Amino acid sequence: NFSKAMSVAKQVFNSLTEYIQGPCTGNQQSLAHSRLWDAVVGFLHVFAHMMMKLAQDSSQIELLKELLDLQKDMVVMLLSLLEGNVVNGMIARQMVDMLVESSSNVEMILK
Repeated sequence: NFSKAMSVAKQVFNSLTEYIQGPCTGNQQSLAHSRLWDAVVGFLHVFAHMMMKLAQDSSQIELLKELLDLQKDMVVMLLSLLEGNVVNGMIARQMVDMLVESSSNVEMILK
């Protein structure tokens, strides 16, 4: 039943991307001040474990593809928050701090 959740999850992220795509400073700052970082931490944890689990099973190829496209749409949303970013920026620092907390989960997609 993960297909239904991921399909909706792509639309949420894609809609979020359009909010901040176009150097929309207000939406970039407001989302930074919100609790979006905590949502990504859970998703990265879900992405990390399901990446290895579904890879091991040969019957999960279709679901594994559905997992990747959702994951790519997340980083586009992250890259959309760094449009027009400055050094030591508030949005940039919060993104780095979120990266440190999920470092265990972050350093498993790369492998």
